[PDB]
Amino acid sequence: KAFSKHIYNAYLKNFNMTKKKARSILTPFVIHDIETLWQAEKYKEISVHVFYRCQCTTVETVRELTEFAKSIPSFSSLFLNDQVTLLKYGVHEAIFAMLASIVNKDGLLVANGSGFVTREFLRSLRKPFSDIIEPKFEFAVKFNALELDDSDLALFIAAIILCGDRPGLMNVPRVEAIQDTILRALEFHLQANHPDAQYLFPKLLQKMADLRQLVTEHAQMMQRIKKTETETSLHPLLQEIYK
Amino acid sequence: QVADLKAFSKHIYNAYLKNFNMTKKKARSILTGPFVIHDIETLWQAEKGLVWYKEISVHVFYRCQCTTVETVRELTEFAKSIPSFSSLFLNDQVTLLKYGVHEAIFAMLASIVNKDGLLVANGSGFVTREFLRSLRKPFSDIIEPKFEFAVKFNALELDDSDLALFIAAIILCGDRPGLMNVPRVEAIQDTILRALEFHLQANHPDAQYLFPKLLQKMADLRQLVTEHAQMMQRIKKTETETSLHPLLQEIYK
Ligand SMILES: Cc1cnc(-c2ccc(-c3ccco3)cc2)n1Cc1ccccc1OCCCCCC(=O)O
Ligand SMILES: Cc1cnc(-c2ccc(-c3ccco3)cc2)n1Cc1ccccc1OCCCCCC(=O)O
Repeated sequence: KAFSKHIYNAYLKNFNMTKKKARSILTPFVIHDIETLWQAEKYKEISVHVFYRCQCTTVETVRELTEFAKSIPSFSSLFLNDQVTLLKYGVHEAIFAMLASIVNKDGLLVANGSGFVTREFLRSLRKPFSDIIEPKFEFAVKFNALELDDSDLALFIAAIILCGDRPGLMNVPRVEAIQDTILRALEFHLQANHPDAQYLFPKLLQKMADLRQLVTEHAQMMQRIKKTETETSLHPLLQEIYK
Repeated sequence: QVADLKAFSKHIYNAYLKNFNMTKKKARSILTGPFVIHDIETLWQAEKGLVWYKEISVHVFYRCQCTTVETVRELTEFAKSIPSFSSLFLNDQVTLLKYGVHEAIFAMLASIVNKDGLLVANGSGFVTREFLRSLRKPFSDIIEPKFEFAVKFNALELDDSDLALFIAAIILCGDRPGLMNVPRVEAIQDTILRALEFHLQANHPDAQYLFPKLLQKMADLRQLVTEHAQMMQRIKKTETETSLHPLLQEIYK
């Protein structure tokens, strides 16, 4: 409860764009095509260009999630090396869980909420830049059906970072014990914050396995791009993660 | 990295302090200043007042067996708090323990040994090596090479904190037969061995060559245990009325 307050507080300190802020906008400049895209920017091609904007957004979200993890209690007392592994395998599951907050069925907020880019447009991109995008929308649309708010998400995101099964963890039991607290606070929080909704906690535990699968298939698609899109550059911060 | 290695060592040392009833520090204070057992008479006096059948050589062998079963139990609890030991496959745990306990047991046995004998029954007995030599073959023979190993090992003057990491390196051995995730085991061992190199510079700053010296003792320990296991084979073969504890049967199987 206090613990949940504190993670919420940390979430607010660290993420410029909260679901709260995002929902109030979604109910910005549309970008539904080439002309609109080009106007918004007022190079290789439109697709690789959109991909570079994805990369720019992911990079920044890694930075935020990195500062955020510093506030999850005991995270800072893990081996430095365990910290890095937790961040490495988890940031993308967190990044895709938080994507739901800025997405609706028709598209997503960009540039701090000033823009909206239609899901139509992103589908129009040539393969495989279309295929790496659309599966996130399918996930985000369902996730949003759970109607979580920011306070819930702050715990959700922390539970994802503190996952016991990452490859190469030295102290699994310690990481697991921190997560178990996070998961307990989260159950407690959902009872209190969503008391008439029913079965939310284990629906959320399932979403965590849905994301793990989503990031598997994303990593899968990224390495295909790493080869087949010979001329497409990848931010070095994103090279370590995919290494 | 440097700060993680320190903390990893400290974790291994705490696991050690919590799991072994007898540390070298305690053993050394007892040895330097128990009831001395040096003959049949003092032996029987001990089974009557140091409480903790067939013939003397076999009775001694049984007590050797009771103590090693107990140390195997402590080593299993110890390994449970070696960081990453408990999230290995359950079959890798059992395998690491089955092939490594004896190496760990004869490493640590140096802690409770001097050239004249060793502590028994948590430091309340001392059995002289002369008495153990006087036992009949093959029992006297399975004993004396551990003393020879222990005397030279003690000359390296390790302490508990060094030993905790040395023992962990013996348990987390990548080379044991029939492991499922060899690369994972090898990764933990390498981390243990880096932590060890670092801890020795810090704990033994004037000792030249101490780390490669310990890698060699690890080689010598493997040969000692091979030789030990051949002898246990010969005893199973030739001493038919002598029994072996079922925990030890599983290991030797
Ligand atoms: C998570 C996110 C947040 N914001 C954006 C975003 C930003 C600006 C644009 C835009 C389009 C036209 C101009 O700008 C599109 C998406 N994304 C990206 C994204 C949203 C939905 C589905 C999939 C996505 O990325 C998949 C590729 C990520 C590659 C790098 C990596 O693996 O790390
Ligand atoms: C490791 C240890 C620790 N303490 C003792 C100990 C205990 C009590 C007596 C005692 C003699 C009279 C009354 O009690 C002697 C030795 N040992 C045993 C031992 C110490 C030195 C050399 C060899 C040894 O074992 C040889 C047989 C091991 C068989 C079991 C197996 O393979 O697993």
